[PDB]
Amino acid sequence: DLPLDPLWEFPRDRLVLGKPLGEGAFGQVVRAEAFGMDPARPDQASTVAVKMLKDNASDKDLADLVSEMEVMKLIGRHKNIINLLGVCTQEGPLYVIVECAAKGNLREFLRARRPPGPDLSPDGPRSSEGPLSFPVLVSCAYQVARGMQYLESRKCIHRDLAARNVLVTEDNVMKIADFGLARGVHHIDYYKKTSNGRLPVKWMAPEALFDEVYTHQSDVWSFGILLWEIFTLGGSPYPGIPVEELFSLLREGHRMDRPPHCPPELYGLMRECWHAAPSQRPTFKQLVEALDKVLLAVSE
Ligand SMILES: *CCC(=O)Nc1cccc(F)c1C(=O)Nc1n[nH]c2ccc(O[C@H](C)c3c(Cl)cncc3Cl)cc12
Repeated sequence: DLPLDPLWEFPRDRLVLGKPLGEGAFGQVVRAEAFGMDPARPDQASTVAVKMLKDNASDKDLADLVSEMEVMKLIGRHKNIINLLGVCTQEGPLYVIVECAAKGNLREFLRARRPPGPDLSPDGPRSSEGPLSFPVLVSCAYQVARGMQYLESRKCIHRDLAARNVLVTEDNVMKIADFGLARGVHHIDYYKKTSNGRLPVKWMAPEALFDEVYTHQSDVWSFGILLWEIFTLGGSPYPGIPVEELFSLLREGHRMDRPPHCPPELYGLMRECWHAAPSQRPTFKQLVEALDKVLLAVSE
């Protein structure tokens, strides 16, 4: 069926499929054990994420997955993205094998690590000290920016950059996921709410939402939303605003308020990312540098 690319091809019998992790518009993701992903260590076990089609995919579903595979091949390797490890295309179902992030997505990461509430009785010397500190939050933002900077350099547009689409490793390294996806930009159900209550329309740049125009600067807009997510510790954007109201508010030029416990430096960058004119928004290179200054100034 598909042609053999020996550079990326990996023997499917060296995979042991484990627990299903979730799914997207096309295909599902399954945790798996891989043996000898590194050819120098043929019997070495590693944990990977395997992308595959659902139980009757159309050929469009297959074409979407193949298209994702080819994007993954060309983009290359970077510390702050989910990297391609190998593929299974011969004699069996199509597998796209990618890096597995131990701690799940950034949204759930932050929400599970919100500071202890006012109802918890003080127990020990760190009763007020939550898992999340400001410099770590800044580092999360900086890493995502560096990852997006890399993707931009490889002429890759994400088109749904959000905390949900950023994954966290065992060492709290941010890795941008699903950057090479066909996302059906000409038939988006703008009112669609996910099973976890997400309204993806709230991450779209105005030119993307209103004009169906995607550039790297539209990703920058989304990054601004992601910044807001980070410093609300996994909050949902435009709180209490349904999609219909979002439409009119965006047309009136409405912007989100400065969230609590968020320094002006970071709300400043959010607002810059939300400039009406895409050219007036910072580039990811500028975002990386701007965030780095803050990160260094607080990393004594
Ligand atoms: C193998 C490590 C692992 O199981 N990690 C993990 C545990 C629990 C929940 C998770 F979401 C993960 C995780 O992030 N798995 C994972 N590793 N690489 C991936 C690449 C894509 C992907 O997609 C699924 C659908 C997904 C996304 Cl994009 C975002 N949030 C959750 C999920 Cl399940 C998941 C992984």
